[PDB]
Amino acid sequence: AAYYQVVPVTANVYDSDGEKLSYISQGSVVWLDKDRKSDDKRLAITISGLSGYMKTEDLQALDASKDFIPYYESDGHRFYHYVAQNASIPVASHLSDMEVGKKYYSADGLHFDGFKLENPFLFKDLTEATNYSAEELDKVFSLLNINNSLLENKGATFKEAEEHYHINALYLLAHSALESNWGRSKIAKDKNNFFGITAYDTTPYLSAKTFDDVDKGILGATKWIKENYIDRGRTFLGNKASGMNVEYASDPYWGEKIASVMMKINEKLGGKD
Ligand SMILES: CC(=O)N[C@@H]1[C@@H](O)[C@H](O[C@@H]2O[C@H](CO)[C@@H](O[C@@H]3O[C@H](CO)[C@@H](O[C@@H]4O[C@H](CO)[C@@H](O)[C@H](O)[C@H]4NC(C)=O)[C@H](O)[C@H]3NC(C)=O)[C@H](O)[C@H]2NC(C)=O)[C@@H](CO)O[C@H]1O
Ligand SMILES: [Ca+2]
Repeated sequence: AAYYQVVPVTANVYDSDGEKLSYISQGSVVWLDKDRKSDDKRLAITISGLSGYMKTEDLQALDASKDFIPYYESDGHRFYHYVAQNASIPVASHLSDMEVGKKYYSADGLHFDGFKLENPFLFKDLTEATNYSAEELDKVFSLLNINNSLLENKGATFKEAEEHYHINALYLLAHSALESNWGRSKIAKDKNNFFGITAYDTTPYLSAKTFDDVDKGILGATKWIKENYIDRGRTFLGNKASGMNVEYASDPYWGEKIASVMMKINEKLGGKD
């Protein structure tokens, strides 16, 4: 088979030494890499920029003519990644090399057979500040029809977090938008937790971390991302080969999803970044 799907809740990706490189989510589709040796026990695969090996035990072969395989498609304005059969995200502007409504396939979302994608927000250094002011960030809620968000009118807190921790506020808004449904998930509302941060406050089971109010949620999560990711050499969103996506999320397209929200916000606010 050319394509395999991840069966367990997560599965590891290994190098040729058997060292763990990363982990990917249930349902993720990986490509067989025909330039490297596979055997009965491990397949040479590629996913989201990462070339490595996976245990056959963790995979199911697909038939691309009846099973969903992720693909990319242009509507003539933007290029969309179908990350699931019923869900697409805009990743880039249309290029004249793209045929409208043709499905295109890629192991990294940058290299295609007839064109090359720039995904600049996917690789942007997150320690550089956004050119958007607090008042401009606050406008995004009306421009994208985001109702009932706990992050409404918190642009000033995102820009404070950026000033103090040296982390891009557009990234902070986009990450909280993707991770918490714009501060509307149950964990956002219960716990002012907009970035998916977990903690054992000694409390036996792993749970979402509690923050005392919306502002302390934004500032506290920024501190946690600075200390756990930025300060440890994860300084861009990236994919399964490099950046925050290697460790932050099993979803191979978490970084692409956040970059897509940054692209949409930047377009709505006049393209200053
Ligand atoms: C098509 C589209 O745009 N879909 C959107 C959804 O993606 C989105 O729902 C959110 O989806 C993300 C994944 O993209 C999901 O992220 C989970 O976040 C947790 C952290 O809270 C990660 O936990 C990691 O677990 C591993 C162990 O497996 C740990 O080692 C690691 O330390 C953990 N990370 C941290 C920081 O603690 C999960 O791996 C990760 N899950 C996946 C599958 O990647 C969010 O939880 C989703 N949020 C929801 C559902 O509210 C949705 C909502 O905005 O919008 C869709 O549009
Ligand atoms: Ca190694």
